[PDB]
Amino acid sequence: AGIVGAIAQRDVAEILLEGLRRLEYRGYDSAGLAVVDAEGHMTRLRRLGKVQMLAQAAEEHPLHGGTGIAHTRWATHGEPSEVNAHPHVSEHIVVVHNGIIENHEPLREELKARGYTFVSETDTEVIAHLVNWELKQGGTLREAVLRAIPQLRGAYGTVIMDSRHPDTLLAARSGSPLVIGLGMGENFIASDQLALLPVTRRFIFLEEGDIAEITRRSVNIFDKTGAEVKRQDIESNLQYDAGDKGIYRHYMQKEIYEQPNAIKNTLTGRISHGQVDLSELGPNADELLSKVEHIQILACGTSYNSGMVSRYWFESLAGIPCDVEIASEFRYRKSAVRRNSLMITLSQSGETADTLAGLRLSKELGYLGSLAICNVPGSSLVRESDLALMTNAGTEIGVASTKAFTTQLTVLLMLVAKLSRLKGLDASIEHDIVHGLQALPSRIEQMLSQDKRIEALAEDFSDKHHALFLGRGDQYPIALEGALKLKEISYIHAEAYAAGELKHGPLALIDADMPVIVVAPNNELLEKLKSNIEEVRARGGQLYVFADQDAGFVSSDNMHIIEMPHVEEVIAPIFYTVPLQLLAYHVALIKGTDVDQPRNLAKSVTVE
Amino acid sequence: AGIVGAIAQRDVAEILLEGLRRLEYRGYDSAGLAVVDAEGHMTRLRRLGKVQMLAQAAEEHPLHGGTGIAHTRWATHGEPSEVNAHPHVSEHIVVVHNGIIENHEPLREELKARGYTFVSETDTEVIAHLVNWELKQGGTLREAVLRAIPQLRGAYGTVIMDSRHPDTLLAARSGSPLVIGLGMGENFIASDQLALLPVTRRFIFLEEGDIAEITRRSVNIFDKTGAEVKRQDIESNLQYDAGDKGIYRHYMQKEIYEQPNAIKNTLTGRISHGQVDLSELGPNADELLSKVEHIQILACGTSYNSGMVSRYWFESLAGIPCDVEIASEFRYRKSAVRRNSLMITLSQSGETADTLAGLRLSKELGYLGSLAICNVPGSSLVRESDLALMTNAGTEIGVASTKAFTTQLTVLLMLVAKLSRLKGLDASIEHDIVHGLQALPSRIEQMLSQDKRIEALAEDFSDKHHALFLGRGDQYPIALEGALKLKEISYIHAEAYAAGELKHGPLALIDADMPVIVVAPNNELLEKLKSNIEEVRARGGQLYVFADQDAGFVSSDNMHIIEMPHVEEVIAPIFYTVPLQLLAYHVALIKGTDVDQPRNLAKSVTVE
Amino acid sequence: AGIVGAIAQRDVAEILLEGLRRLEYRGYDSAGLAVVDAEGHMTRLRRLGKVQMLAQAAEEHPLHGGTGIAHTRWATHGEPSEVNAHPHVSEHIVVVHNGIIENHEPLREELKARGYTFVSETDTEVIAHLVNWELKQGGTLREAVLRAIPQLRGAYGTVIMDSRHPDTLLAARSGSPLVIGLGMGENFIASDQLALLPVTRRFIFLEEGDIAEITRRSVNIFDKTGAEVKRQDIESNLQYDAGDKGIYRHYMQKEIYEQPNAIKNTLTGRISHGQVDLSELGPNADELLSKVEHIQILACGTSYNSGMVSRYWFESLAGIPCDVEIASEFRYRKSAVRRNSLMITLSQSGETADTLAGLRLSKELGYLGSLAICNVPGSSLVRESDLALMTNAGTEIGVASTKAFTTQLTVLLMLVAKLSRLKGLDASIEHDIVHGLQALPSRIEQMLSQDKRIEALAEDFSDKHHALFLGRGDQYPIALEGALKLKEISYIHAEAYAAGELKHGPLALIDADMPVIVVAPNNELLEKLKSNIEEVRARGGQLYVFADQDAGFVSSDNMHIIEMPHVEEVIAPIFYTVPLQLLAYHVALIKGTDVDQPRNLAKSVTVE
Ligand SMILES: O=C[C@H](O)[C@@H](O)[C@H](O)[C@H](O)COP(=O)(O)O
Ligand SMILES: O=C[C@H](O)[C@@H](O)[C@H](O)[C@H](O)COP(=O)(O)O
Ligand SMILES: O=C[C@H](O)[C@@H](O)[C@H](O)[C@H](O)COP(=O)(O)O
Ligand SMILES: O=P(O)(O)OC[C@H]1O[C@H](O)[C@H](O)[C@@H](O)[C@@H]1O
Ligand SMILES: O=P(O)(O)OC[C@H]1O[C@H](O)[C@H](O)[C@@H](O)[C@@H]1O
Ligand SMILES: O=P(O)(O)OC[C@H]1O[C@H](O)[C@H](O)[C@@H](O)[C@@H]1O
Ligand SMILES: N[C@@H](CCC(=O)O)C(=O)O
Ligand SMILES: N[C@@H](CCC(=O)O)C(=O)O
Ligand SMILES: N[C@@H](CCC(=O)O)C(=O)O
Repeated sequence: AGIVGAIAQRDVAEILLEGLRRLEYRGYDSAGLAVVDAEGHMTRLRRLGKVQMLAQAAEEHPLHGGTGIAHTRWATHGEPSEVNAHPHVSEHIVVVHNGIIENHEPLREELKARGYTFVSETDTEVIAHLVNWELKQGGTLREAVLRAIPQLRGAYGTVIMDSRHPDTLLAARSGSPLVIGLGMGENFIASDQLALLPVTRRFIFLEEGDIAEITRRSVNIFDKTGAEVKRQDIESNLQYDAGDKGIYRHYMQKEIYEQPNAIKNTLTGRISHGQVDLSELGPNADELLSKVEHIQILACGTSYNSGMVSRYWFESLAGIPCDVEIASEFRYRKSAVRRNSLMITLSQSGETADTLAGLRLSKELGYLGSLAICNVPGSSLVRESDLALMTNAGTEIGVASTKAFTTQLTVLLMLVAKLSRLKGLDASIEHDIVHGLQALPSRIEQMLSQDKRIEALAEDFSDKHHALFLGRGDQYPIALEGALKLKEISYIHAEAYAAGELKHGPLALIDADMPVIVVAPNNELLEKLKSNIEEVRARGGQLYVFADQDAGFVSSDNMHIIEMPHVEEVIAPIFYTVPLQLLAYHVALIKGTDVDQPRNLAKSVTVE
Repeated sequence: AGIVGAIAQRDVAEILLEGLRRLEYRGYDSAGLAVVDAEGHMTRLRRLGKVQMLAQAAEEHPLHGGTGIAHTRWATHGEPSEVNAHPHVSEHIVVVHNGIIENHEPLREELKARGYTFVSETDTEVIAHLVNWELKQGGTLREAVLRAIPQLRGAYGTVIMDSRHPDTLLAARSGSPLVIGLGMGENFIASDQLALLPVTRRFIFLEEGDIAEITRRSVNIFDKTGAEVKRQDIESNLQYDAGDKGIYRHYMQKEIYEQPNAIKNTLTGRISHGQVDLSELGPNADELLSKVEHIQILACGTSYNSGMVSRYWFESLAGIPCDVEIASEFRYRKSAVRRNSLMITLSQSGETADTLAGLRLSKELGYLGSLAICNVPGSSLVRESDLALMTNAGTEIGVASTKAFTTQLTVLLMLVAKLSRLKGLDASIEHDIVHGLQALPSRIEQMLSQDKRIEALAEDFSDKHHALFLGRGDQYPIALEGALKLKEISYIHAEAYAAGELKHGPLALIDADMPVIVVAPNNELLEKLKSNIEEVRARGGQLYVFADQDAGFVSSDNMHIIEMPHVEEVIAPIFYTVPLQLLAYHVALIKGTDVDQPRNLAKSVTVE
Repeated sequence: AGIVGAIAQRDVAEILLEGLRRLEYRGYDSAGLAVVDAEGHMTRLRRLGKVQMLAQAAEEHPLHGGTGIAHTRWATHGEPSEVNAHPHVSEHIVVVHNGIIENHEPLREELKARGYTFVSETDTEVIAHLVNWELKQGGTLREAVLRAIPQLRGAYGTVIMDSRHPDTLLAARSGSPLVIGLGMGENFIASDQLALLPVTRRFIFLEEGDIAEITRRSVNIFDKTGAEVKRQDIESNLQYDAGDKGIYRHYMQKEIYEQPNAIKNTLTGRISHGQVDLSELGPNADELLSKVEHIQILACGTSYNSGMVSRYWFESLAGIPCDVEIASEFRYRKSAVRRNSLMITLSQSGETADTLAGLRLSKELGYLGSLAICNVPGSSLVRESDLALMTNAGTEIGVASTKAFTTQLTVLLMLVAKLSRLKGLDASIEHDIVHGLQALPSRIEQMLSQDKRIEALAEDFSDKHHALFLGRGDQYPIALEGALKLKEISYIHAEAYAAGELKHGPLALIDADMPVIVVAPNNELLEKLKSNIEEVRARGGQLYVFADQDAGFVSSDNMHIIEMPHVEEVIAPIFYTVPLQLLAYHVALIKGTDVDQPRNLAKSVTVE
């Protein structure tokens, strides 16, 4: 379940154990480690149970040495026991293993008929004995492993050492992940980079098939053949940019105006022959998804707002039950899991602590599985989910989310077709969805071209300290987002409310210092809201209405129609986000606030 | 439940009984009284059941004496029984008591060790034995009482007499009301002046912490230190001919303060044999309920807030899926009904147009059936639902709802047991809920007893135009309701947020004109939030924390701990509603806003 | 200039050298390191020139040992030479130091008299002997250090080890940054976190006045009184590889903190043998400059402010007439040129239209010639002038100028020696100037170390809409620039005035909404201003005073002294600029305004 390896000048056992602690979120039923001093004395220590047991034993009888491998196990072959736990040995050959060697018994009898005593049930032990064999005939660890790897079928990863030669480790990625961590005169490796953070941030991710020879001072990478490939050491990931601001003053402004392009990119590879094509999920996929009867979405901030929009879509268009929840609230409560529930997480950054906690928790609760909708490749939410859909918006530098939100919405709309319930309705539905998606980039462009009007409109808000945003249905979460945006970058106390709840409280607040915005109401809703604002005429209440030019609404003295171009219904919520983004942007511009880095806010909330 | 005491020249039994009769609106399961003659002969009579039984018993066997005390009991510790009814005795010490001694176990032990025999199951008996013990070492009843008080935890509201010295009563106002009634050559005391109207109209209201020593011809009041305190004696005009708000300035005030009795009425006939009893729903329905797999709740405003708490309850305590939605949102969208779904509506008035439309719409979407939780008999939601549970709160006249909310909560919590889907126990869950509910009224009185404190706190808010209310889990909808209340009757732009989401937007708004309130956080949460408010120290950000005194939280200069009495966790959400109602009320008083009829709001919104 | 320290199981020499490598971007002229093995054998290497030389020298040595310290030097006291490099020793005491011990002569004489031999010209060496002396009396290294710190006056970030006991390091911060890196069973320290990145991301920043005792496994921090103080370790969730802001939140912030190094770059190659070396100007430079009888300076904005400082310098220290004028005023009027007049333009960008026009016009007016002080090579102003001096501050991205201003001041101060006319009567003028210039970089760092206090002070201006900045003589243009900065990035209406003119008008304006700031006044001036603010106590007039702590100024209730460390008089105006820059920056942070791109301002005004 977890692998860790170190080759250093200092004692590495403490580091190995700490690595395993940090791998506890996965696995596991047993654990163990094996280290080696300079004289070649290998000390091995294994327990059935928690890592804490192993650390306990390790404490009162310390392991000394600068070379070592450690492992946490989730048994697949052989009952959980100290006997079957890793590392496994073949005399001087020591091995840790993740995944499965599929052809175990063939090779095990092959080697058994060669003098090898299999003391365990695991498929792993075969690895050890085989490496032993191949080393029997000259060469050293590398050549040998290079021969042995092809003789193992299966998705797996393994780290291998010879205690007669502590200066080298060998690794093999063949269906299960491994990453190397670069230290100073020492080097590490693990099944996930989470394990190496205490000790390094320089990583070399192995490619599928790669084989690595690691020393204190060197790291050589090859493939199945043995031909020295080179791999680069990433760290991040979220670089900026300059520069890439182009004709725009601010990262956030740029990110607003690139939304058509970002959406095009989100659509790329996912539309064909007038249908939604999510085949990128896998050959299976279309079959895990078929079993889903309920959707649970978890997110924070703006991502929560996108989830909130998607609920309306899933329930009305696809006919699937869908719940959306603040991740903080999910992780801290005992919940009731619905039958056949898909867990979806929404996250720009993929690192938000609350949302990650929610996903991990979901794993113990009996969810069908998880899908991450995310904007940053190789992030934690992505690595830890069963399925992932990247938004492809490009890096987003402004602290307030803009393109990340509209691309999230795009992907969520794409899921609707691929998850319908509710068949027969039906092709009319996926049809309308795809037509809308095809229209979307241009509709956004239309909307961006209203910027001068929105920029003029912002003068009505730049001296305000309160605002109320109203919305109904698939537009309520758009009002939420518009309010959040005004909070974020202009510091105005803007609050969103469901349109039908105005009379139940907020109406008592409305006056000249608290403008009311409604997002895309139909005529019936508007009549109701006009009547409401008439109730507070004597205090100078103003209604602002972003609405379809086709609707024919007529401005009055206390109600200002801000007409917009027509849109396909199915994408209207995405469309109507843009003006609210532009409004917040232009208010901030007038006030002179720090748009890209608003006070007290962070791009990503990753620590607790 | 009800206390009456008397000290006169004439016989007082008839007066004490008439007092009890006049206190009957406070739910009770039993009653008793004790009187002493000039010679020191003490007579006590106690009966299970109605005051009528007690009076009748007293008639065959007339009680002589000018000194006496009297009590109706609402059982919290020890079943209703003659054995457990008050007054309780420790030889010459005779005591009546309202409320809950938090440390009765340890005290009962220490007193048993000193040789006292406990004949009842009540916490109350420890008071009598403890006073008897402190009196052992000589002194005045007063000094003994003063010694006893510090060793007591919780609400020890009490009236005490020593049958050897019938010339004095001792009273301690702790946890519920006590009013002194001044006669001519006689004095009286009761938990409400209604009890005393037959004999006087001059009253002195006792405050939390006051201790009174009373004789026929004098009244001396002091705190636990001994220091005299002055309290003014007001004369009562009126009788109760006013459209009675009685002693209260506003209907909303009355309705906040009658919450204990309202709740008692909500429980009538619904607890039997230590279990929840909803047999009123009929045998036919207890069957339907076994079939429910999912709960759906529709409501508007404050009713929506109570539904929102219940979500957390049903999911964690009953392990059933529960969803809660604004009625207008549900009616105007096409939804996906869950398998075997119960439709629940919450509504004070039963006529709210959105909620009613929601019920009607649901009639054709395939729910198992509908249940209405309501406060108005005969109303639309009650007639059109399959089942109905009335809150029995009495009429609510204030436009903002208070007792309707807490009675709604009381019903919802009772529904938990009868809709349980967990296994094992489940049994202890229903026991905890039942004990919680039996304690709830006393708990509310303890909160009401904090009103002066809350009234001082209101000064920090009276001139604000913004506020942010935070809560996590089952306290988050309590923050919703707190904020709504401040909006409603004080016109302050108060907004509620999930505690976990503060860093995701609202933190950017916080400064001196926008105080932050947290409802009932644990230490981990308080730490996160404390760090947050540190982030906006430079802008004069203030954090106000309502929390359990037992938590041992400590104030700093920008974080203010408003400690509260300890309460059972299952009813903490109800309990913590009260200080938020009191806050809004007192802010409104300072500003002089129209509490009972806030601008632009209506009792119910019955028109489309 | 740079400090690194390590205490580990493994050898730390390579780690030390790599740290220094990562500190190299900071101006240095030499480097050294010293490491101690477990047997207490101490190996020390020092070399003149780049870190590369040090690393080579290390190539020959088996530098074993787990404890050590290392340093890059920027000489202030004693020529750059291997003899003068750090670490400096006193037998078993080994010491690295950033900053300036200015009571170094008293201490060196006292220690010489006590039997110590000073083998170097540095101020640093007295620390090594002093600690040595203090350990001679006994106690632990920590106690000796506590006794020694108080005897030091000035700036010191120092790390200190005893080769006889290599398991402990001591560090003290006062006027120069230190930060601790926490590892796995090893610990580290550095003057700059960038040096610790290869081995850890967990830091504890030492604050002003702190003293730390570091072992492999412990960190204990405390103040000069031995009183343990606590600091929070925090994971560094920073992306160091993200873009050009490096570790900073804002370009302007980075440009403020970069000021010491920018200044070192301005000084590079312009001090030779204790004298200003402007030979870069050409062989026949002194030829033109000798003829100059009068200086005319033209500039806009902040550049005009530096010019304005220089006027005082030129006239008082070089005794040449100097005139400074807003460029647009000069270009549009018919002026009367002085005889043998040198035309100097100051400009960060070299492209400002008014300034450029000024120069061009001067071409036809009979000036001896033109000198351009500029920060961008190849700019119009540089190309079109006879002589040019570049400030070498590196690119400046912030719209408001910071390092451009202080580097300009540095160049202008160097011109003073090369343009002298006091005969004299001189010699010591140039010596003083060169001394101040040598100290400048660490003096600026000393100011930066006061940032926490300036941050705190900012709360006092965060909500103000007016301010008045006062200065006299060479501090008056500093007030000009402080006031400009506050206008620029916080949008507060701040205005500077000559101190002596306060009573001639602005005094009428003063009240609580308009704080008064004085920069670096002497006692006589201070008393005048104190009386002035008295006149307006009744309207809430506050006087904030930035002054030398050596002056012994005492705060009243409406006069607030903000003490600053002593500095060389001749560079006092550059010194006092920093706190006004930091003030404006922190006010903008609190208000959340666009620091890097303030509303309506441009980096340079190039169009007519
Ligand atoms: O008013 C506070 C309550 O005590 C509340 O905190 C609840 O009892 C626990 O938080 C349990 O939550 P879960 O059982 O859902 O985890
Ligand atoms: O943004 C506006 C949309 O057009 C929105 O109004 C939605 O498409 C309809 O409300 C349909 O939803 P239902 O099918 O659930 O009624
Ligand atoms: O009040 C305005 C004056 O007319 C003033 O503008 C001045 O007389 C001219 O501008 C000429 O000045 P110069 O001769 O210096 O260009
Ligand atoms: O979407 P995530 O990366 O999970 O972050 C959720 C939220 O985090 C922070 O608050 C950002 O400032 C927001 O803009 C974002 O919406
Ligand atoms: O509870 P209901 O009768 O369904 O009414 C819902 C809401 O309507 C109005 O706004 C009242 O002022 C509220 O106090 C109430 O909560
Ligand atoms: O120094 P210069 O390039 O000639 O520019 C003069 C002024 O121009 C602009 O106003 C910049 O914002 C200033 O910071 C600068 O001082
Ligand atoms: N199949 C191997 C490895 C399991 C794992 O990857 O944890 C075993 O059971 O030992
Ligand atoms: N707790 C006490 C008092 C009850 C009451 O306040 O009525 C009892 O159970 O007897
Ligand atoms: N003043 C000391 C230290 C200089 C520095 O901070 O680099 C010296 O001249 O060596």
